Amino acid sequence: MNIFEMLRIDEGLRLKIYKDTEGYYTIGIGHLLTKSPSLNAAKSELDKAIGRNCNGVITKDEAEKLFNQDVDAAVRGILRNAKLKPVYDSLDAVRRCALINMVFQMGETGVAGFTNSLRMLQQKRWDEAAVNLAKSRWYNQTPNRAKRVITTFRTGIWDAYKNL
Repeated sequence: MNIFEMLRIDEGLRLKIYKDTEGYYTIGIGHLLTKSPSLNAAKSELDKAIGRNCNGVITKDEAEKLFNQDVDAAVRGILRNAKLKPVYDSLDAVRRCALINMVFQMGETGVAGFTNSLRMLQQKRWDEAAVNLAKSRWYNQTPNRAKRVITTFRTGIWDAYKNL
């Protein structure tokens, strides 16, 4: 398993504009288009993102391209972030994927706000950190996914995703 396979399990693949768990317009493999309520604003963003007239629909190909960009951006965002970088550098390869997943779902900003958990991960206090992460809107709103990510940080192995 790798970051791409992991995220593709968590996000799924939809070739038609759809709404977030959050009610937001998305397409592909969790690519948020807009937080705005118009399907029209969403369509516009889509076409801007793909460079063609899509009429709300994309190919698999286009979906993976957006996915490649999103993952690349997430990693580079971590690397540029004063709060995120040190944790990332301290982690092993599997846990690194868990942090990446959080950043992709919630943005640099949101994750960098998990101050106390970040601290604990840096310290390698796996069980404590798993308990702390769970005390969040994130976990209450998307419990199955949060629990997979949390197990990944806890164990450092890919079993949470084996099932899936």
